[PDB]
Amino acid sequence: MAVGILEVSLISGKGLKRSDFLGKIDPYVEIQYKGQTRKSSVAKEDGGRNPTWNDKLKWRAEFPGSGADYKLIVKVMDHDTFSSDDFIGEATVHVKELLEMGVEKGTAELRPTKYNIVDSDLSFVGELLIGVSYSLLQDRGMDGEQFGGWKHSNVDHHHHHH
Repeated sequence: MAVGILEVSLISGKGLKRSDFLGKIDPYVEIQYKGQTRKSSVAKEDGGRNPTWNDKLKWRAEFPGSGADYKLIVKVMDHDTFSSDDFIGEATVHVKELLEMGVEKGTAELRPTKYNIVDSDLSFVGELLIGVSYSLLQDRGMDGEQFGGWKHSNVDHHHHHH
């Protein structure tokens, strides 16, 4: 139950899905000097080659609705013996617990844990960076700086017999 703007880091991301022609035009950075700004749309299929400080993404968030207990979303990760180190990521999945905890003190931030983002049974998760926190605000600024990147591919196996 919190209404504010969300923050995302433009680290990396894999686009398992397609769209109406995906080239070097769709994936645009948020750069402007007038008044309004635009956030980079979905990933253009494996675009982690780019940095993270390149730019940030913001979106409007509103109170999801009192849940009153229920909904764990904390028991859907991997490697749980005491305290895992490696982390996978987080995708568009039931996680209002983060934005809802924001209104508590005015701001919220995901806890230090490897959330769920692997193809299993949640919401068709994929690949994303961890750190997307939520805070109470509505002053969508602009910021950003000119930049770009590129990509090709990356595949290989390990077979020395039949």
